[PDB]
Amino acid sequence: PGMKINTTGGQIHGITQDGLDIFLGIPYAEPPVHDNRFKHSTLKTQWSEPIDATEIQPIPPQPDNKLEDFFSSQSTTFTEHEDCLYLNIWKQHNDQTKKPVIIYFYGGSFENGHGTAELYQPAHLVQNNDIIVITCNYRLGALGYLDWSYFNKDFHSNNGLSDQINVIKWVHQFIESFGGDANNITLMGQSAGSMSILTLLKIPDIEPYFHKVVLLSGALRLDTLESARNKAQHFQKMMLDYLDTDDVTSLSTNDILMLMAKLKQSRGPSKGLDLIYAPIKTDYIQNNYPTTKPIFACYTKDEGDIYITSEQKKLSPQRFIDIMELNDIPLKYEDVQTAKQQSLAITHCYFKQPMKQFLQQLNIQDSNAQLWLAEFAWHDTSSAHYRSAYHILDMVFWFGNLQILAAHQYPTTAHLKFLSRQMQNDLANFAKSGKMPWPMYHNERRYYRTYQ
Repeated sequence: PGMKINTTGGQIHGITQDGLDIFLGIPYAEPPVHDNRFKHSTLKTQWSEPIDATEIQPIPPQPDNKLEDFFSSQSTTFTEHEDCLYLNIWKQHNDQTKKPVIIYFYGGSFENGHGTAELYQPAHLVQNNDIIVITCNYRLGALGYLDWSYFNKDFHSNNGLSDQINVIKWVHQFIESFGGDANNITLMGQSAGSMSILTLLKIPDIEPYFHKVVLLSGALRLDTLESARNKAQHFQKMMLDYLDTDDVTSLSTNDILMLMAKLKQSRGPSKGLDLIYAPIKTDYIQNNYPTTKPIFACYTKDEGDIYITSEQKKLSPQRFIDIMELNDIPLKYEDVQTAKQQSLAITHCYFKQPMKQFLQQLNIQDSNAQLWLAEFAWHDTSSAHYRSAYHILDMVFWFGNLQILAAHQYPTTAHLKFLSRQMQNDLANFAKSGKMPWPMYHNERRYYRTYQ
């Protein structure tokens, strides 16, 4: 049952099951604890004992993900410790080499998410396509994206973003030992995972380590250094007010989680649209994107509907406007009264139009750019829980985790199995060939695939 992989760093022990080699909880970087707490992570390239890759390892400390239960099909509890920099690898058990590699970055407002969530476990996808799929944890929350240098000149902002760099460098260094093609790395991301890839594209150090990107339902809204400073300022106020210290190093993990919860409570509700924690624009992030990599972008047809699920659960009109303003979306009071108005405004201003503009500018910048757009539009209005094509829902299909719908009174049907299986194939074939089976997106026709 055990499966041994030899690297230049040492051995790695996963499991062989049901035609797959599965490796869980590979530490890719030093644990960001003790003297490494609050700093950019250090890549792990050497271990003096074999790495036991048979168990899920801890996930970044985080508030309760209200949406995790919805996007899973059974009761689970994951351990959360600051020692959480782990990645997981799914691959077919055979002797083929130079396999296309997909690294997945989850979303979750840079607050929750983890590489071992049911929604991101790609077993069904690797079962039907001989690719290598990797998920990971990156630091989240204050611990990931507070500007800690506000408190200490040896501490860093953008820590979670440094963690994502180290996932790519580790794959670059070792994935060939698993049959992967280190010359053919696809980064795939959803929401904040998509925003993270948009950011890695503009970091020249890391940019040449990957070769294709898949962007689901996300655009780039980097925080500014001055905004991060003010949020660090208010974090220090929560520190003083509730705990009576200014020593961040004395803070316990639970202390930071409580302080973040106060900070969000004082900024007001946002349904995750207020990016309290986010990558910050710095000197090593450049202004413009490269165009050498094939890009597949996708949004869902009714993004907003999972942000604004009912007239009773909408945001207050003036709060909503404030949110969208911190996201450079100007809107008026009369146009955001109703649930339906806010859902649509999220769908159009927060996702559709920014992504369209990202693709159009890349075309203008480069005549040979390889871009595809898709709209995920599956839904069933007669259902209880899948009434429109909202944010995140397409990931159920991309990874073939249809069991999630069946746990929420939508049984699997022939159409669902076919549509998901096609999407899996489109995704895996994109990783292989850099092309989609429909016309490229160009600025005159704006062709897109509508999945349903």
